[PDB]
Amino acid sequence: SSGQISIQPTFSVQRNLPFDRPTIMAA
Repeated sequence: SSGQISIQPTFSVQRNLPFDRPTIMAA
């Protein structure tokens, strides 16, 4: 992996916020 897994939001807009459900809760 070594990559991102979630997105830090920088603006105020209608946006589904991405996170990789697996790898995260996989611990």
